[PDB]
Amino acid sequence: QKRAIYPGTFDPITNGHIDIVTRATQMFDHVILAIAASPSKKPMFTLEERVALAQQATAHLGNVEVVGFSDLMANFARNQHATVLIRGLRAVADFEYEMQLAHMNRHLMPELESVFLMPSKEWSFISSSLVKEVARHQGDVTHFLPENVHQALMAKLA
Amino acid sequence: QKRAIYPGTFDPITNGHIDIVTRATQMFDHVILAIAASPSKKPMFTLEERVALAQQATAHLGNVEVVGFSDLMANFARNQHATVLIRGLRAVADFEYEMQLAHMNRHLMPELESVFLMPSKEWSFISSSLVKEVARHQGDVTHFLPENVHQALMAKLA
Amino acid sequence: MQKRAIYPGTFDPITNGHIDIVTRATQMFDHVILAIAASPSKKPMFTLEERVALAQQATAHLGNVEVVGFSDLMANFARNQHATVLIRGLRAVADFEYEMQLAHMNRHLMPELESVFLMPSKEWSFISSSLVKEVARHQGDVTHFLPENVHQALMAKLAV
Amino acid sequence: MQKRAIYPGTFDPITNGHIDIVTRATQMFDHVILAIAASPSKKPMFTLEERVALAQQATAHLGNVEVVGFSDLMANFARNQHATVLIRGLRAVADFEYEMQLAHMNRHLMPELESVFLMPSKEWSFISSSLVKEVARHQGDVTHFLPENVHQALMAKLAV
Amino acid sequence: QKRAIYPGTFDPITNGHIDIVTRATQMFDHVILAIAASPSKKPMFTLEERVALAQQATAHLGNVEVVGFSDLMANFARNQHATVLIRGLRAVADFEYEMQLAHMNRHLMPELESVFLMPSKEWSFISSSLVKEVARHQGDVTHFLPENVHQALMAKLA
Amino acid sequence: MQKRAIYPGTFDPITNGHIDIVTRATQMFDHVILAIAASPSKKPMFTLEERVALAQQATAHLGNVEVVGFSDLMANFARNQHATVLIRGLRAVADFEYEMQLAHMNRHLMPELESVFLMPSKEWSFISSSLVKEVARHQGDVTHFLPENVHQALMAKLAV
Ligand SMILES: COC(=O)N1CCC(Cc2cccc([C@@H](CC#N)Nc3nc4ccc(C)nc4[nH]3)c2)CC1
Ligand SMILES: COC(=O)N1CCC(Cc2cccc([C@@H](CC#N)Nc3nc4ccc(C)nc4[nH]3)c2)CC1
Ligand SMILES: COC(=O)N1CCC(Cc2cccc([C@@H](CC#N)Nc3nc4ccc(C)nc4[nH]3)c2)CC1
Ligand SMILES: COC(=O)N1CCC(Cc2cccc([C@@H](CC#N)Nc3nc4ccc(C)nc4[nH]3)c2)CC1
Ligand SMILES: COC(=O)N1CCC(Cc2cccc([C@@H](CC#N)Nc3nc4ccc(C)nc4[nH]3)c2)CC1
Ligand SMILES: COC(=O)N1CCC(Cc2cccc([C@@H](CC#N)Nc3nc4ccc(C)nc4[nH]3)c2)CC1
Repeated sequence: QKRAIYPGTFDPITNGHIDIVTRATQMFDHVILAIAASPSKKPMFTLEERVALAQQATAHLGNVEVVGFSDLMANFARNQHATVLIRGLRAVADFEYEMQLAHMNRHLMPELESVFLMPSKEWSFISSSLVKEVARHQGDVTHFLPENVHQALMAKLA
Repeated sequence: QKRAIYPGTFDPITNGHIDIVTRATQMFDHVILAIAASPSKKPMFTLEERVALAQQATAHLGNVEVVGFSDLMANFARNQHATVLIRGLRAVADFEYEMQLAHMNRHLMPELESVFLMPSKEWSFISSSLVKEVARHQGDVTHFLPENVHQALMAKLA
Repeated sequence: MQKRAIYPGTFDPITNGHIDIVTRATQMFDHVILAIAASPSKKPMFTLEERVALAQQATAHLGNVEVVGFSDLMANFARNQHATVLIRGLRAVADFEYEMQLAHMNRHLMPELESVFLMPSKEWSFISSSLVKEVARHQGDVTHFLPENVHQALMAKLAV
Repeated sequence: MQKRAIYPGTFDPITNGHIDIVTRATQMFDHVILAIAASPSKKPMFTLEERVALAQQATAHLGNVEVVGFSDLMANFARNQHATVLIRGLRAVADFEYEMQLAHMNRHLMPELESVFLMPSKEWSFISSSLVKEVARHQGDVTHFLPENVHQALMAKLAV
Repeated sequence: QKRAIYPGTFDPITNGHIDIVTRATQMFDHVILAIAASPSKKPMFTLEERVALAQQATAHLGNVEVVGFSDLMANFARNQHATVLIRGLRAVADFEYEMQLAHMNRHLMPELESVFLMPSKEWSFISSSLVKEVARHQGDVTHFLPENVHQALMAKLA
Repeated sequence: MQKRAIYPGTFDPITNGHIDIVTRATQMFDHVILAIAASPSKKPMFTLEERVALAQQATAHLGNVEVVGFSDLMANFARNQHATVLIRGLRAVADFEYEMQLAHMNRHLMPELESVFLMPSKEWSFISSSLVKEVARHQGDVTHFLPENVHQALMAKLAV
């Protein structure tokens, strides 16, 4: 059984994240979608809300498990018996930062392999931050989010 | 009548911004310089101060109108009957972020066309943030700002 | 304002990415010159006559586009055509760096010519005439990336 | 899942950077095809027969690697080999831009082939076969960057 | 006597910073390692703590002087009689920002020359921010910091 | 400290951007070697004898510059010249990526040679000898970017 972990803040999970986790499930037997509590980033949604939204949005994928965590990434990957860490590519700044995290994780857990996937062109210019900024100014973001997430975001801002 | 909108936080408007709006007035019949309230960025100058400084700095250009806004960018462009959105180029991080905003705006208002202009080499390495950081440590920033803006910045920090 | 804009390139061959950029340019300027380089440094796959005829047929539906071959310095041709706007597409970071170096050079050569950068549809962001030609030469499907007339001409060129 | 992955390139010659990437790929996929381009656009320093034999000897210790020459479009070969994973190494920003353009093209050509990007050790992040060959041609020491068999073959090639 | 200044926030000084200051001492007769108070960045360590840690970490290098400052960079360089400003290279975002600072400093002090050095591959993916993020989640950062700094960081988080 | 620095390149021809970098290097190091590559991969527009004479006349006002031709690996020449500092100019992001790959290679070849990167004036940030030559070949004005002697030599070369 090959196990992969797809970590992030997912505040909230977008169609870009759904695209990446879907591609990961086609490659690995079991995928853990791991949501960091991230209190320092002051998230819009609590960890419990982010886990519930991601569980609903990924329910149609049989080999995805959604979990919350506050541990060091490398420790949580070891403790989930995962040997693959999935990241999505986007911008240069993200890529250069992903290279720093991958080299750090290699020092913390040498057998944990960083794997980068490319999202569909459709979602290659979106992020949780951009969707929230548009929604805060009442712009239509229905195209970018799963249905349950779009309702939760509208309710949170209401 | 071809109408263009040049949006930003302009906190405060610099000679780099004057250069871009001047180039835009040579291309389009009417240019709206649109200042976002931007409370989340905690601006140094209030919106009323930023509008007044920009009005004084652009008074010599007959086809510029300075306006403040708190709306979604795409909605404000539609409501001003503009079909061109002017941006200035600077760094890679800015460019990659401009590409995300342009693709989002295309989803919100397909007929709104993002147009990128290049500032003079003279202003290609300045920003409102950099000028404010230098001024906060008493460095001479007279070369980078219109006269009225330089006086207002010195007064604000005094 | 009756603006004349120039959109220069080798267009070897013209792709849907080029059509996207020129269509956007016609929606903001009164007249657009699609300027095709006569003699690029590397021998083109299509001759200037073929490149011009392909671009003309592919832009015929846009009433304010003029397709014209040129052999001078791009800025010398733009000056003689009374163009005041120079159109270039920005696909990614590699485009951004190179285009900024050319724009500072063109501003030195012709200060009255303003460089305007447009963004193509996400559909054409990763394509270039070079990549399309390379894929087609190695027996890959490129139909989606080209106007029909160009697809037909490229198939005929690769058959021989 | 019994995944077949393809790691394509010119491998002219195979370096320790390539060995690093293929070793990581064998640690996550059941079978890895190290696919060597038969006829690149620029004449290679080593013939296809030399490139294949060097890569075979340098990967012989990895039981689930198969070294194979190919002349078709990379995606056409991957489809015929039943590969569902495409392996590429990402060294720096220049790699990132070019690889993203190729990945969108490969997804159009073969949607069932997923591009997976791996990162080499810091030890090999700045090297390429091109830089190694250029340094060695101008009498610089490149022993550290190559498997022993490749070091021997490169010295013999440069001696004549 | 050729004098160089190596400025930064050094919150805390890492092995990457030690590598850069060591390379600078091999090139220039006297190197001032200058620590900015940086209250706007809300540092983990006070300026007095950062100066003491850097003094201990660089004590083995005879031509390094550690000093704290709150002045404009260009003014502090002039006042130290330095004509060389040392920077370490890392990512594109850093490089583009270094180009803006270098062009600004050239306007403030034309004779002050910005010199960029490249750290060892060993430290090319680390930063003070990354080390602190790992340490805050109890990850082992002993490899990345001088001994005295590692003890101080563990004590600060305890 | 009596530092010897090396500033290598093809200098085909030397531009005001090169003069800017070498002038800054003379203001921080006791002796600067302006090292000109004898045999680059692509045939240069100017012969080594022409490149050397142009660089000598253009740097004659700087007393601590020595112009010297070299054909070895740059690091082998730097070692034999007792240089401990290697000077390179950083114009933009494309320069940054390539220069970092060369600096790690040079550190492996000659660990005692420290790579030092300088920034040119904003006036010369977008220029290269390649862009200047291309503009001049296509009848564009490049007088502003070159020392007077180079402007004269380039006009004479393009006239024939
Ligand atoms: C290769 O990918 C990654 O390595 N990471 C980093 C984690 C990140 C998710 C995240 C966000 C905010 C806080 C955390 C907290 C837990 C909480 N709450 N844990 C944590 N922080 C880290 C920072 C750096 C490194 C190397 N390890 C870390 N571990 C995690 C996804 C991408
Ligand atoms: C193509 O250019 C741009 O699209 N934008 C984005 C806006 C930005 C100005 C700005 C700053 C801070 C807040 C706002 C607020 C109003 C206030 N106060 N509106 C707003 N935020 C947005 C974020 C993303 C998008 C797609 N649309 C937005 N609309 C605007 C200039 C560059
Ligand atoms: C803003 O964009 C551009 O400026 N350029 C450059 C031109 C280039 C088209 C092209 C290709 C090959 C040869 C030429 C020849 C004509 C023929 N045959 N003229 C020409 N070469 C140049 C190289 C540099 C510069 C600044 N100006 C040039 N003018 C043109 C599109 C992108
Ligand atoms: C994801 O990576 C890649 O997609 N490619 C491209 C291939 C390349 C290896 C290579 C070199 C030279 C010629 C070929 C020839 C076969 C021979 N001989 N086939 C080939 N050329 C191509 C160019 C572009 C694309 C999308 N597909 C191609 N397929 C292959 C490694 C990196
Ligand atoms: C070429 O390098 C640099 O120029 N700088 C910039 C400084 C920076 C250190 C630093 C951090 C935080 C605050 C300061 C404060 C002092 C305190 N406390 N002074 C200060 N801020 C500045 C921002 C911009 C410029 C051009 N000059 C500045 N001078 C310094 C290292 C890299
Ligand atoms: C830090 O900068 C550089 O390292 N280089 C590389 C050299 C280059 C000048 C040059 C051009 C063409 C041929 C040579 C030939 C001599 C002749 N003729 N020597 C040479 N080639 C090399 C390629 C790579 C490396 C690492 N070392 C080399 N040494 C030199 C300036 C920028």
